[PDB]
Amino acid sequence: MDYQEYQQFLARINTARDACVAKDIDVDLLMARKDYFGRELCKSLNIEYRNDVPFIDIILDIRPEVDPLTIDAPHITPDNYLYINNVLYIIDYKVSVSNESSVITYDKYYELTRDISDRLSIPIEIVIIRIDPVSRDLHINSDRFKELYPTIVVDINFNQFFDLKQLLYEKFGDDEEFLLKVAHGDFTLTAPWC
Repeated sequence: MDYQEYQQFLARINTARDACVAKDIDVDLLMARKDYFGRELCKSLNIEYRNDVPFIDIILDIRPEVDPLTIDAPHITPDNYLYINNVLYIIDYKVSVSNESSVITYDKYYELTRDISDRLSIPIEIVIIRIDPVSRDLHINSDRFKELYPTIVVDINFNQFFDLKQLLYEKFGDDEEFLLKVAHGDFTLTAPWC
């Protein structure tokens, strides 16, 4: 965390009169909780910090001798990557308390990446790192990634984030439109006109 980000978030919550701004604060807080997790985990993973790096850039980095025009561009935007022993991990970061999104993202990545994996004839994998905000547990599905990194410890906390989220939710607790917005994703749709 940081003092300046705390100050600007507090000011944004106080400024909020509508529900669109409240939903924007909610989603930007949640992405901040994701960026902080990714930053700290990378700090502790001995790896470079990436953030939604394009897949074509990953292919260019691992093997720059290939033509970057014959390569198809998949819709995937991998969060981080890692190449070792002609083995490629598509690193992701999730702060979800359930595997409900984790498995969805893993299956989407598999579907979108197996074709390119087989056209280059090189072993690539997908790694999902799920952390519970309430308890800092690390969940990894990739067996080989677990073998690669069996000893990782994290020293983070989610007290500032929890407090700010609750302060926003108690400021807008009585609002119906805000609750209807936060019940779903970032594409906000107001109550029906009929």
